[PDB]
Amino acid sequence: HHMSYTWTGALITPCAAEESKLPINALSNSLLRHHNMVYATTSRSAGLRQKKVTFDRLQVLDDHYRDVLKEMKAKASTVKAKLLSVEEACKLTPPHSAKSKFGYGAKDVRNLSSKAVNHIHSVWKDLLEDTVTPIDTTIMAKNEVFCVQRKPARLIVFPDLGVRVCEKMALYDVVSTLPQVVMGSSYGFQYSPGQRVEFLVNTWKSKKNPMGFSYDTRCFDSTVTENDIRVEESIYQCCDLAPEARQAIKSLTERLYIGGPLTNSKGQNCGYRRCRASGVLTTSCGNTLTCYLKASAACRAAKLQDCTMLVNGDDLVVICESAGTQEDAASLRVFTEAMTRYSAPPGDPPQPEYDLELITSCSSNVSVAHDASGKRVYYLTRDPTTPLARAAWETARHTPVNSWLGNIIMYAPTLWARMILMTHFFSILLAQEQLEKALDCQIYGACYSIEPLDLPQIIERLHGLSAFSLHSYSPGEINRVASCLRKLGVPPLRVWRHRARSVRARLLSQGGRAATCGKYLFNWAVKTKLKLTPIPAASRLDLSGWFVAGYSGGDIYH
Ligand SMILES: C[C@@H]1C[C@H](C)CN(C(=O)c2cc(Br)ccc2NC(=O)CCC(=O)O)C1
Ligand code: NI
Repeated sequence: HHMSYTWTGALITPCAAEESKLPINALSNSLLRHHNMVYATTSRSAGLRQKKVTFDRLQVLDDHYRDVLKEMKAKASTVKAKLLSVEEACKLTPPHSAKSKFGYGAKDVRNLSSKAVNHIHSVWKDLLEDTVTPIDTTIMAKNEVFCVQRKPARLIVFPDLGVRVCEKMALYDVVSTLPQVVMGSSYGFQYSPGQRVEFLVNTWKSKKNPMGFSYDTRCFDSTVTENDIRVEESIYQCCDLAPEARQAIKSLTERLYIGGPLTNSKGQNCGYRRCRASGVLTTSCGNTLTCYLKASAACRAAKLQDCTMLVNGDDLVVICESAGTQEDAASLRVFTEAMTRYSAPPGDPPQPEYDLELITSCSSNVSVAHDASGKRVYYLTRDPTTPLARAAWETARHTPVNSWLGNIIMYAPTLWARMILMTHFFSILLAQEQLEKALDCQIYGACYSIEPLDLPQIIERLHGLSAFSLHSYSPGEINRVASCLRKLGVPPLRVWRHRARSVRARLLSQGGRAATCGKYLFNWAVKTKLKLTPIPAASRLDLSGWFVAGYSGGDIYH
């Protein structure tokens, strides 16, 4: 058997006390009344996830697969990648990333303390000298917030801190550089949300009769086989690399990436992994390469015409030429059969779509609004259910990752981000005078320390000034927002408009950066608008590294 996991029977254990029910404070009801709709996942449901992720994988590899791989390797050979120093690798480590089993923490790593740096050096030497001994990993249940309809906790699998820094030294430059070179415009993590909409729309516009579909692989990490993971290393090895980097990548593949022993928080042996570790540097890059490889081959197998893929890890969308409605449904059944043969069967079956705004990829869809001139403007949005469940949790609880800040960055142009999220959280931050306190959030899986007072500069830079003037959202978009609010017990959009006028007035009264936030962020709320001009600070905003690559699970801080 080629099983994704084997289990001893030891439980997946928490390392802290876990909350499942929505924490409520005095601010909760101003956002959300249906508190019972909102939950966090815990280790109590881990067993249910273990049944989902444990299965036998079969893989039949044909000539389309090897043809695509050979083309990918040829592009990969043009990549020259650098070895990071220990010091460079250390500054990429999140301030609150899990501490070592070996007497030092993430703060120690970032300060380049001699004890951390000495141990990292010893893990590095061990990797160069030993290419066989499985590396230990911890298995944990993630605590994640959702609206009902309950999901079981996702699992996270990660090596010790010293190993994680070693992954960066060996491979940070590779996973940041290689996928765009190999996949070109198909690599999703190179785009901002607006660069993504322009690619999707331009691609849709370059087909006589466009057809698109998203493809949902059931448990993508568990579908990743030893072959798949060895193929990724052969792709990494195509790069021009230093001899120490080649040996470290070989060693990390053999000892960590291919599989290893699973240990709970209590130190007990839980089992063994033979699939993708969800918490290593190469998770995002490995997943994107494996998904693009299999999908590219599956496109050729199905005889899909003029195929453009967009791939973000395990998230896949294809836009192609329609050969007619019946040949489309048929070609999708063959694409799906090919994918299955390659060990990537679907969860939901793929559906062909003939309207761009109806395809969901990366939990997002294109939509249309109008700028300050009446022009039709395409922008990225999503169903706000999960953004709003998480915002409710963050209303009453301090969390490591402020999802609301990251959702405002990613979805600033949206009706729901501007009306609810900006209104709610600027109002909370005004009341606490915490406007200039930097908060952690994540974009494409990497962690960023961000001042909420810098939001005007940031939004202009990523989305343009039009994000501050959009209006006349589509009916379907308005109805999905309004309907989500009713479900969660959120006050309707008229209440938020009334609240934003208050919040705006309050911000301008602070002067300076707060006034800029009031001026730019809430101009949609007043009838007598202000003159919104390019912000000098935005020009100078150092936004390098932001949408280059994906590092979900990769333990990255910028
Ligand atoms: C769909 C919302 C319903 C709410 C009651 C009012 N309303 C807004 O205040 C609004 C919010 C943002 Br953010 C941007 C524009 C808004 N107003 C409009 O789109 C009004 C119609 C228009 O200008 O075409 C729109
Ligand atoms: Ni061939």
